[PDB]
Amino acid sequence: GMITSIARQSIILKCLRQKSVLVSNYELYYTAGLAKKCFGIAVDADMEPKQLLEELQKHIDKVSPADEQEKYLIHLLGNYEPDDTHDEQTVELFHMGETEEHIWQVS
Repeated sequence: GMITSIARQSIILKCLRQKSVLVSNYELYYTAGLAKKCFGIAVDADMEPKQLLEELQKHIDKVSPADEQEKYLIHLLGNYEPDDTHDEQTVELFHMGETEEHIWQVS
């Protein structure tokens, strides 16, 4: 039921507006993917939610963002308490983030 387009658009709008925080694991996995792409942090779709966040948090604060949207990714990843959701859609969202071909462009 449209979880993938919703999560992508939500994260793009948050980074463009520089408002709000992560509110779901669907958003977390997409955001994690973008961090892999933009910052090269060694995360993968198969990591569990807290594991994924721990790996990102070991390095996100040392990253030098290229623009305001990447700077907002650091804000998103430093302020979230994940639930146990790690389904087929969280995995696809991670892959969508890491391979993002239209970064910061809403549909």
